[PDB]
Amino acid sequence: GQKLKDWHDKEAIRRDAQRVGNGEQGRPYPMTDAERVDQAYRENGFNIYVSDKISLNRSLPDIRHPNCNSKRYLETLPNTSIIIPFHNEGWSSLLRTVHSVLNRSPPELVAEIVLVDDFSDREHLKKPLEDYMALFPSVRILRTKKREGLIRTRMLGASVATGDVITFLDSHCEANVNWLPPLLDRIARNRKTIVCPMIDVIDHDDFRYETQAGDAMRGAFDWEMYYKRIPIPPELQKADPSDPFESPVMAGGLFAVDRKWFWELGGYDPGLEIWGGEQYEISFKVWMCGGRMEDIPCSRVGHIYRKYVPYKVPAGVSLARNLKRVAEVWMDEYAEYIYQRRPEYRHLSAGDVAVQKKLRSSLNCKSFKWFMTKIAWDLPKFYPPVEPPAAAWGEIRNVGTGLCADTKHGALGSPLRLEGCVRGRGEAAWNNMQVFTFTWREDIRPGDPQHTKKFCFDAISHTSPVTLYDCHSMKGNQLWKYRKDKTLYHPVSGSCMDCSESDHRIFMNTCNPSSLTQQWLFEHTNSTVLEKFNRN
Ligand SMILES: *[C@@H]1O[C@H](CO)[C@@H](O[C@@H]2O[C@H](CO)[C@@H](O)[C@H](O)[C@H]2NC(C)=O)[C@H](O)[C@H]1NC(C)=O
Ligand SMILES: O=c1ccn([C@@H]2O[C@H](COP(=O)(O)OP(=O)(O)O)[C@@H](O)[C@H]2O)c(=O)[nH]1
Ligand SMILES: CC(=O)N[C@@H]1[C@@H](O)[C@@H](O)[C@@H](CO)O[C@H]1O
Ligand SMILES: *[C@@H]1O[C@H](CO)[C@@H](O)[C@H](O)[C@H]1NC(C)=O
Ligand SMILES: *[C@@H]1O[C@H](CO)[C@@H](O)[C@H](O)[C@H]1NC(C)=O
Ligand SMILES: [Mn+2]
Repeated sequence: GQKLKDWHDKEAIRRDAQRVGNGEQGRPYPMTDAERVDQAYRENGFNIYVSDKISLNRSLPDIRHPNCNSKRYLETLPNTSIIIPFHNEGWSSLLRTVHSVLNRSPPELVAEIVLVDDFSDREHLKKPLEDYMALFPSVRILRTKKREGLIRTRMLGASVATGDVITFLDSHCEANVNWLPPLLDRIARNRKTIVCPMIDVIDHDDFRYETQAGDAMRGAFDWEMYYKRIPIPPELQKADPSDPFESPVMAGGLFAVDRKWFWELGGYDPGLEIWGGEQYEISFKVWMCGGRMEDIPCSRVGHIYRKYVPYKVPAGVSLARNLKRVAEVWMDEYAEYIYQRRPEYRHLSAGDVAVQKKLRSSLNCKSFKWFMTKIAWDLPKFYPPVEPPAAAWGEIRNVGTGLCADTKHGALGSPLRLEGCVRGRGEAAWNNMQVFTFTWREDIRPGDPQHTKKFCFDAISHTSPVTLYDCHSMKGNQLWKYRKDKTLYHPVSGSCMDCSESDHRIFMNTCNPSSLTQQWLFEHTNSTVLEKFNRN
């Protein structure tokens, strides 16, 4: 008995496609001064004024892969308990999340929808929410007795679920067309596989719906434990780009997992606080202890990434203590790589992690070395546990004008001006930043090679100036080369770096070896590194 089935509710797709109105089809909302106010963000970190003006049943673009519409899945699948943790979430944003589930999910595959109130103090989340959800049979509200935080809140929900697999979602998401079956099917085939849908963006301003940059990518992180996304290496890339693909680390709130398998792993470290950490612990657990983690390209859910965090966090809580707890129990020797960047994580009491450590042994999991080597082998490529030395660092002095490269500390995107060399002898009042580093990544960022900033030398046109745009280990507009001719050749622009003898900014122009306004000289260097990525 393994009969397939097409779960595409076509009629729906049609009626949703013929829907009209603001925000419809995922388009940006017609902003007006009335919605641009600073008070429209104060409660959620995202524009609640706009959300209120958008339909709780709005329609979304089907930005799936062309193949996804043609897939079919097991006629019979295990039911799921969709669990949603919330804390002072906005009325319209939360309602929309649920509607999207009640309308885009096959009722039969939905055992129950449990909203879990994490001690919210907002009035609309009390009686009104109750009366509103009462009209919806499958929906159920379960509150906590005190502020637990997202981890414990998700645990409470998971401890009451009755469905075959547990699905977690944030309280400000919008599931797209036919998302649930592809997550359930995959688990029906492999009970120990955790599945994560493609997480799309919902603009915290105009609410347009759209895929994140680079779309389908692999999860990972830097050594300060900030979640990161990196390209799927070619050797791992699947034949059919719409098929499930392994991922090292999950994003965090959007994922499904078999209920038994979940608890078999011990769920989350109850010691984790309000936010952050549970995504790494759960991620290392599935892998190191026999399971697997996969992204289902055919399954997409929108999520509103906050502009800032509104809720308050209890005193005596630190993201650090969480990470440290995870670092001790699963990362082994690699934890030391976290401390080298953040020393305070050494003499920082990570509470009692004895119980968890005991869970790790009772599971017979592999070492963290195994994880990094077989599952996350590409992460060290962009985030090496130890970074290669730099090529050149210090002050960039232009031979032509004799002046030094400077920056009025305009990290938002200010041009790369040119001022008189300070050398650290100048008055620290003229906001002078004449220190730079040609990092191993082949990019140029401000600051000492030990304390660089996440801003790189970004240059578009082979004539445009040079700005400081957010970096990214993707040799493009931030790819530079320092040649024997003392120039900063920009291959992606075919031009070189040139300044103005009329005391202005710096701009791109035709390369000219025998010149001066394009000849620069760093203070310190390591030819051994320069001699590297200089050849084709
Ligand atoms: C928006 O969504 C709500 C809830 O999903 C829709 O109301 C439900 O409609 C279904 C359709 O058969 C009924 O089974 C439910 O009983 C309805 N719920 C309630 C409590 O009335 C609502 O009709 C949708 N509105 C739009 C714009 O289509
Ligand atoms: O103390 C908290 C903080 C957050 N949340 C909820 O947990 C989910 C994930 O948190 P959040 O969205 O703030 O994290 P983010 O996606 O921004 O990283 C959301 O549904 C929140 O409402 C919670 O229940 N308790
Ligand atoms: C969109 C998404 O997955 N957000 C998650 C959030 O829900 C939470 O799990 C956090 C760790 O506390 O990590 C984030 O990446
Ligand atoms: C399906 O969902 C129901 C309702 O939560 C649950 O009782 C049952 O154990 C699940 N599994 C079956 C029998 O399909
Ligand atoms: C780059 O120069 C540094 C000196 O600062 C040296 O330690 C390093 O070995 C050189 N690059 C390599 C790894 O060959
Ligand atoms: Mn969220």
